[PDB]
Amino acid sequence: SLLEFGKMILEETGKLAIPSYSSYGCYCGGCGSGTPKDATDRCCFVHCCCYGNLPDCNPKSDRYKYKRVNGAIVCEKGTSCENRICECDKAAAICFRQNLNTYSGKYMLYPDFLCKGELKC
Repeated sequence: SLLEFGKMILEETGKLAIPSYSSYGCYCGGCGSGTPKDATDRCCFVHCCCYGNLPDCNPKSDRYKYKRVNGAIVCEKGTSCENRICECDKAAAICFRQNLNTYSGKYMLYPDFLCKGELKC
């Protein structure tokens, strides 16, 4: 669920999802189109695509279980959808962490009209 995803993000980056990633670039929190602005925005694009591979799952509301094996994120066994949603979220959280060094405030609250493009999953 997006509540867990938010908690996973906070644990990984030290940043609150809802400021930091809910209105970043063209794909973070409310994604539609254009070319990802930077690495962090690309993490969100791939994340939107990952959810897209799961048409009959409900990522925003289905809760999965995960544990931290001192540092590592380990998705615990649930339904097929829960397992796959968890892997999508885990990847996004790791991607965010790997690209914290280029996170840029100038991309927060990025205007829709500047998202011009076509990028297929």
